[PDB]
Amino acid sequence: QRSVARMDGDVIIGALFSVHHQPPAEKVPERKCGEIREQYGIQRVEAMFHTLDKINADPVLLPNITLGSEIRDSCWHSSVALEQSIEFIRDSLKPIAGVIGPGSSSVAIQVQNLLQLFDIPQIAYSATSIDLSDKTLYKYFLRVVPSDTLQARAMLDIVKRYNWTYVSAVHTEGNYGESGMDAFKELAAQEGLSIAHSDKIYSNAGEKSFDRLLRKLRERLPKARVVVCFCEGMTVRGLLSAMRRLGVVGEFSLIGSDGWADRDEVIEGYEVEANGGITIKLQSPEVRSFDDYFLKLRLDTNTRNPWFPEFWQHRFQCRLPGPNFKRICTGNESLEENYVQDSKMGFVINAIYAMAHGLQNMHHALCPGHVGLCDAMKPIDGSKLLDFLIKSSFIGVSGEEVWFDEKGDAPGRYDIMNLQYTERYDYVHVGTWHEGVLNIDDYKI
Amino acid sequence: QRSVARMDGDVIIGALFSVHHQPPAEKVPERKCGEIREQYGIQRVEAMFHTLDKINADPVLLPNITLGSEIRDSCWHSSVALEQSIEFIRDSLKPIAGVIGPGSSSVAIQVQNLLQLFDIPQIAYSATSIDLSDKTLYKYFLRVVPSDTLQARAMLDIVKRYNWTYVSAVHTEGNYGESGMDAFKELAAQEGLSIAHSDKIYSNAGEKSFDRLLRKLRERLPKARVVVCFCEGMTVRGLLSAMRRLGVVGEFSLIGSDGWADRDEVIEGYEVEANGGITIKLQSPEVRSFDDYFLKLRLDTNTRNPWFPEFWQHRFQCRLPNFKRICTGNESLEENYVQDSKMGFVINAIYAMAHGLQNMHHALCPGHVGLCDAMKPIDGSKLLDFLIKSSFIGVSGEEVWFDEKGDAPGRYDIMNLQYTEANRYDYVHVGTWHEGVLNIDD
Ligand SMILES: N[C@](CC1c2ccccc2Oc2ccccc21)(C(=O)O)[C@H]1C[C@@H]1C(=O)O
Ligand SMILES: N[C@](CC1c2ccccc2Oc2ccccc21)(C(=O)O)[C@H]1C[C@@H]1C(=O)O
Ligand SMILES: *[C@@H]1O[C@H](CO)[C@@H](O)[C@H](O)[C@H]1NC(C)=O
Ligand SMILES: *[C@@H]1O[C@H](CO)[C@@H](O)[C@H](O)[C@H]1NC(C)=O
Ligand SMILES: [Mg+2]
Ligand SMILES: [Mg+2]
Repeated sequence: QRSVARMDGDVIIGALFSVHHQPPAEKVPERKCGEIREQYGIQRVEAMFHTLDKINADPVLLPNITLGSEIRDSCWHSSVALEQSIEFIRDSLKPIAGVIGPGSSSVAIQVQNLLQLFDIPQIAYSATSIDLSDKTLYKYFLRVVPSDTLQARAMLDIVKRYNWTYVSAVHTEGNYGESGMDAFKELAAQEGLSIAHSDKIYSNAGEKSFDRLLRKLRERLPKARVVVCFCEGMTVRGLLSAMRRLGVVGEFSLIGSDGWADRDEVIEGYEVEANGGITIKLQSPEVRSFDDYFLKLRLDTNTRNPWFPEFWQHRFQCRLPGPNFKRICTGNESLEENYVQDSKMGFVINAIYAMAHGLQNMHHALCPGHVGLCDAMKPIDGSKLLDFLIKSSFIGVSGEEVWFDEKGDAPGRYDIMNLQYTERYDYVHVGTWHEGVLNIDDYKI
Repeated sequence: QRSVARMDGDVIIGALFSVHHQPPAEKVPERKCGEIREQYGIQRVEAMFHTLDKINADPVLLPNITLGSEIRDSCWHSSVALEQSIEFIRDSLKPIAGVIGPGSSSVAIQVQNLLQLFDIPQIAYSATSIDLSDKTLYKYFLRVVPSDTLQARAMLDIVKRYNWTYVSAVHTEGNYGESGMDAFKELAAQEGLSIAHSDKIYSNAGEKSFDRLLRKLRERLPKARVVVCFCEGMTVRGLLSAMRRLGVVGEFSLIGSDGWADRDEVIEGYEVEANGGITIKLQSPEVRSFDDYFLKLRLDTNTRNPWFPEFWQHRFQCRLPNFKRICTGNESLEENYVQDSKMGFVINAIYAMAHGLQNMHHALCPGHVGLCDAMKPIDGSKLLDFLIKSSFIGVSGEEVWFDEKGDAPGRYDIMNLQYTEANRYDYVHVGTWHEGVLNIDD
């Protein structure tokens, strides 16, 4: 009985977005979700509607075959995503040709385990886990976002650029830190790099554990000034805090993964200790054409997004008479107010274009000379569509070239930043790692 | 379509058994399974039929409610088990009231993630993962086999019985080793035991890693003679082989989890360095009544088991397309016969289901003969509650019950590797750990 955002067309593309937060602890068994989300939820629902409209109006891509949608809420939760994925396949047990999403790797894995049983290709836009490259387990999965293994690669390229042969290695416990570090250490051993102090830090580690980590790192100075951190941001923060307690500054060169990236909250109150840090993050340029569409949406005319009323009330802290807020909505409020575009918007859009390019390629091969769908695509053969998707390529929404390797994995493009004192402290852009190629301003770093 | 072993009844019990081995590597995408299995497969299918027959004949348990079955093949594989679990619920898209199995914890987790969405209770007979006690994730899961956390408890009770105050600790990387050792350490930190050297290793790690392990261990001597190993067998083997390469013997007292248990392949070739080792394993008392039924099965009579002809041909190497001889239907099941070591648990899991149903009936249909409107259909969330509160005497005389997390009591054998009063190295039975009570003989 959960809401579904729909658009009819010749071929239906499924999607799972986090329209709401996960069930609160108490709401878990009933699968009742948390509050509505804009950036991970409403913005993505809307980007999908608008992208399908653009593809449909495009005479060059799928000229005679229209795309529709069936967009479901994952609530950033494995149980709900699975419940909703069953809804995709329920009638078969218009079928969906493939699925965009869900957002997180643990949830994407749950969904893939179901989808693959029905030969439904799945294209992720933000799931970066290294496990998902395993095609013996996840045959039907592919993605337009780089695997975290390319972080390990980039960080090692940075180390090698400056001719270091020893480094220390710290990671956070859990899939993200451990598999990222495992990838780094595997490459390091192949390429002549030696590990000094190695440590795995728990999510709940106290000040004493951090104190000790700092002691172990300082023991290897000065031979191992470089500390490679495949770390969640609060692991980095715990190290900075230990530095403060000991009263030491600037002994190390910290190289951090995107758990740290350019997050102010990691270094707030500890800028002096963090200064000099090198970090990476996914490149994600804003998509202007999304803003042009989204910022113009109106409560009264947006009928196709069934969650838009719930959103409008939350967004403008108001109520629609006929539940928590005093103000009565006018419908004339401005979405520009405090507006921030989903940082992953470009990947969401490219994943949808990817689905469209796979279908076009399928049509060229299976229905040559036939206007629109032919019998060979009635219904669409998911196993064949997977093959076509993997071999598809195109220029994505920000000018980058989108394509997939044999494992369904994407190329990687990261920004390299260096925390610096300015005249405030800023994460200064010092270069990029672009599809295997590191480029850094050595002078600025 | 994959075969299904069925039996009609008023209430249908699902089951997933490893009737076949998992798909060979090249078969994985088509979900075509490996070869037929006896102990993990065919025996379990049969025990389920016969147990249901026995319950249905019983005048006291479920008087005028017949239990049926829909037994499916998991092929010891997440993907196949999930495909088959989807088949169970296809009805809702006679419904299944609950599910027995599958065998492995990682496969059981995958099945539970699907079953819980349809409020179908699931009872495991061999999935021992500590993870499965998390009722926020696995609300509809319960089991008649002890969580591996009770191995850690039993191991600590052994350590304390001998007044040891310091131990070293080794575990295999991954869920089994890490979760077992986390439990042990958590208990040790509550009860005055100190950990000297602590280490983790993969089974596939090289000799250089085991060299470093043993080197690191020997440094914490002479005060840390005892090594607690929550280890898969090949981790123990990696340590025994590092011991030979250094030429050391009898310097440690090894206390091993059921990864080691009484396995010959762990110690073969290293009997002398493994000697004196202490291990535990789940008790598995043989079920006489299963032997009496199973050993009398005939190819021509057994029509309800669709896998029986495939099993017969493989068991007696004949045809009815790989072997030359034609099966008579007369060959004896008693040759090289071994009963599934988990047979007691399989049966108890089935009885647990029946008792849950009975208790639901007593409460919801009080005084009624057979199913009343309140149990048409069976409300899975209610049945879960009734299962959790059920208790009964199991097939071997043990008391079966569940705590609030669906977890079972634990009974382990304790064994000691010894040089016998002959000239052979044997795993000798030295005691038991019975539901919190440690009993050892000198
Ligand atoms: N890329 C994410 C997150 C990525 C990650 C990958 C694998 C396992 C854990 C894990 O958690 C962290 C933690 C810190 C930094 C990056 C990750 C994904 O879940 O795939 C991202 C969609 C999730 C989101 O936006 O929250
Ligand atoms: N109890 C098992 C095995 C148990 C285990 C539990 C959790 C994770 C891994 C894991 O692997 C090991 C390794 C060594 C010793 C015991 C275990 C289960 O999978 O639950 C059961 C399937 C095994 C069977 O029936 O053969
Ligand atoms: C590292 O060594 C290389 C090769 O000798 C040299 O070209 C370069 O100057 C060094 N790199 C940096 C960043 O100093
Ligand atoms: C919204 O704006 C329109 C156009 O300016 C105006 O006529 C109308 O009164 C406004 N509605 C509300 C509820 O303020
Ligand atoms: Mg078009
Ligand atoms: Mg009866």
